[PDB]
Amino acid sequence: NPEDCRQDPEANKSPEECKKLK
Repeated sequence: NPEDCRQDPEANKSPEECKKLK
């Protein structure tokens, strides 16, 4: 979820989470 990745600074900070979160 791109919008969810860019939603949470904590998540976006870690590529693995933006990989995890589609």
